Amino acid sequence: DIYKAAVEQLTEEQKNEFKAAFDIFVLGAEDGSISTKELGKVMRMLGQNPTPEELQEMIDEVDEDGSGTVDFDEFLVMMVRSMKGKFKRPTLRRVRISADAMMQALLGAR
Ligand SMILES: [Ca+2]
Repeated sequence: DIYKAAVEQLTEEQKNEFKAAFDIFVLGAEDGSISTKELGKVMRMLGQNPTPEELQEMIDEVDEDGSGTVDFDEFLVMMVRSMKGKFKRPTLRRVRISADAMMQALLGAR
């Protein structure tokens, strides 16, 4: 359930971006979920030559409810699992601390 907590942290733009990708995977599917047939076609389009066992094990790992297919909610958990600003937030903090330290040196001067 720990991966489901980070799903709610995703922005509206990230969820819409992932939905667009998911839609390409399920374009050939009648039930709106990714089966080995859809996965195999996508894998072959990307230049891969997967075996049937490879396709089944890929689906099985991200398939939480044993349906043999991947739905959008399971797809989102899979995306969050692979995403496990190092520069931006701490740098903006250090720059603010520096500007504050300069203002403190000024106002605090005798
Ligand atoms: Ca499933």
